[PDB]
Amino acid sequence: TATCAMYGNCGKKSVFGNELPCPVPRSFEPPVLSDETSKLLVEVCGEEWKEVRYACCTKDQVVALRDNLQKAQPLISSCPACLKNFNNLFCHFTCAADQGRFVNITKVEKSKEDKDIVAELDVFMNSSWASEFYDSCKNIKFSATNGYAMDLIGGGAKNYSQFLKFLGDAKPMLGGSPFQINYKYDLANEEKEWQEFNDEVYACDDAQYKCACSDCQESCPH
Ligand SMILES: *[C@@H]1O[C@H](CO)[C@@H](O[C@@H]2O[C@H](CO)[C@@H](O[C@@H]3O[C@H](CO[C@H]4O[C@H](CO[C@H]5O[C@H](CO)[C@@H](O)[C@H](O)[C@@H]5O)[C@@H](O)[C@H](O[C@H]5O[C@H](CO)[C@@H](O)[C@H](O)[C@@H]5O)[C@@H]4O)[C@@H](O)[C@H](O[C@H]4O[C@H](CO)[C@@H](O)[C@H](O)[C@@H]4O[C@H]4O[C@H](CO)[C@@H](O)[C@H](O)[C@@H]4O[C@H]4O[C@H](CO)[C@@H](O)[C@H](O)[C@@H]4O)[C@@H]3O)[C@H](O)[C@H]2NC(C)=O)[C@H](O)[C@H]1NC(C)=O
Ligand SMILES: *[C@@H]1O[C@H](CO)[C@@H](O[C@@H]2O[C@H](CO)[C@@H](O[C@@H]3O[C@H](CO[C@H]4O[C@H](CO[C@H]5O[C@H](CO)[C@@H](O)[C@H](O)[C@@H]5O)[C@@H](O)[C@H](O[C@H]5O[C@H](CO)[C@@H](O)[C@H](O)[C@@H]5O[C@H]5O[C@H](CO)[C@@H](O)[C@H](O)[C@@H]5O)[C@@H]4O)[C@@H](O)[C@H](O)[C@@H]3O)[C@H](O)[C@H]2NC(C)=O)[C@H](O)[C@H]1NC(C)=O
Ligand SMILES: *[C@@H]1O[C@H](CO)[C@@H](O[C@@H]2O[C@H](CO)[C@@H](O[C@@H]3O[C@H](CO[C@H]4O[C@H](CO)[C@@H](O)[C@H](O)[C@@H]4O)[C@@H](O)[C@H](O)[C@@H]3O)[C@H](O)[C@H]2NC(C)=O)[C@H](O)[C@H]1NC(C)=O
Ligand SMILES: CC(C)CCC[C@@H](C)[C@H]1CC[C@H]2[C@@H]3CC=C4C[C@@H](O)CC[C@]4(C)[C@H]3CC[C@]12C
Ligand SMILES: [Zn+2]
Ligand SMILES: [Zn+2]
Ligand SMILES: [Zn+2]
Ligand SMILES: [Zn+2]
Repeated sequence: TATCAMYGNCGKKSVFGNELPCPVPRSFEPPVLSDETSKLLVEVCGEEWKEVRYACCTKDQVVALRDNLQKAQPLISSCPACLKNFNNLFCHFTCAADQGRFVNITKVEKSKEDKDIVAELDVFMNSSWASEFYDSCKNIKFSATNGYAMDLIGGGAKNYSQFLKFLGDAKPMLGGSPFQINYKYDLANEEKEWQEFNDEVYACDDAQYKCACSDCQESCPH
């Protein structure tokens, strides 16, 4: 059914860190989602996951995904198109049934439980999707303190590659990624066993997820 790059967690790498995911082979098929995990996955990732029965994530992985998304949510919550694109990226990265085809584990280490945990991985990204994703978040204004939201979730990223690099770089102490995540844009077309991440993307002037003119340039009148 589903092909995963990782499933579950195999312990922590430090006494104060958090547990890290277990690399699984390509022939591994995850079990059916529990009722508890399925209901929680819908609350965190939206109604798109109601009919999903096989996912590449456990309940603990969804809870870790929820805790980290809720820390960055208030920074981009004013722009629904960015929030929708933002959550959609990390939800497929964690739970999509085709995770094993766009996530390539490249480096592992041993945990305190003496098991292999992810240390560094590659995510094959579709340039057009990452470009439109950055275009929907680059102009969000943090209210009151008159700043840019991209200065926090992106560290002041000037293009989409610097945006995903800020999101993927290992920042465990700063509430970021517990391990190194590299976004690759040069996946060869000859590689048929791999594929690039590509989903529906929403611009900040989209009708269903329109953002204010203060946060979206294309939503402003002329
Ligand atoms: C979004 O915006 C960002 C920001 O602008 C863009 O990111 C930049 O993208 C460009 C273009 O892709 C990259 O340029 C290449 O740089 C490498 C070396 O990178 C070093 O220098 C960068 C400059 O540093 C400045 O800032 C840093 C802080 O970042 C600061 O510390 C420093 O003081 C300075 O002020 C560094 O940023 C870079 O950091 C590394 O680590 C980063 C963190 O992980 C990483 O993100 C970076 O990507 C980088 O890896 C690093 O210190 C150059 O080698 C390369 O030039 C080669 O390629 C071109 C094109 O073919 C060619 O013209 C050159 O000749 C050169 O090719 C020679 O060198 C190759 C490497 O040795 C070798 O393989 C070749 O064979 C060739 O060697 C032959 O010729 C030479 C003579 O040229 C000869 O001596 C040899 O013997 C041999 O015969 C590029 O210039 C930037 O690195 C990158 N920066 C960052 C921060 O990402 C991004 O592209 C934008 N994206 C979009 C979608 O728009
Ligand atoms: C998804 O992620 C995967 C990683 O999890 C990616 O897999 C990696 O893919 C790359 C290419 O895309 C592979 O690189 C090739 O590796 C070949 C094997 O290298 C071995 O032999 C080299 C030459 O030796 C020849 O002769 C001897 C004796 O007859 C034979 O036994 C050999 O088979 C070969 O015919 C040798 O140079 C190499 O040693 C190190 O140096 C190379 C080049 O710099 C590096 O590839 C690497 O650093 C090698 O280190 C390896 O061994 C050391 C200890 O020796 C360990 O750290 C570790 O085990 C490391 O693997 C090595 O002995 C080579 O012939 C080719 O020229 C390419 O270099 C990677 O091997 C492969 N990693 C794997 C399978 O684990 C995958 O690409 C990625 N997918 C996508 C789509 O991105
Ligand atoms: C990265 O993301 C890109 C953006 O989503 C992907 O680009 C898409 O790629 C698909 C497949 O190649 C394209 O769909 C094709 O469109 C052409 C266009 O033909 C037009 O004219 C014919 C003739 O009448 C008509 O029948 C078509 O409907 C079109 O009107 C078609 O010929 C194909 O049959 C097919 O429908 C998308 O158009 C394209 N979207 C873009 C560029 O925005 C890209 O594939 C992704 N790459 C990777 C590696 O994942
Ligand atoms: C720099 C700060 C703002 C980070 C912004 C992006 C946040 C929301 C992203 C970046 C990398 C992401 C993590 C990458 C990998 C995993 C492992 C998985 O098993 C559970 C989700 C979890 C733990 C993700 C949670 C969300 C996360 C932390
Ligand atoms: Zn149905
Ligand atoms: Zn989706
Ligand atoms: Zn591409
Ligand atoms: Zn690296």
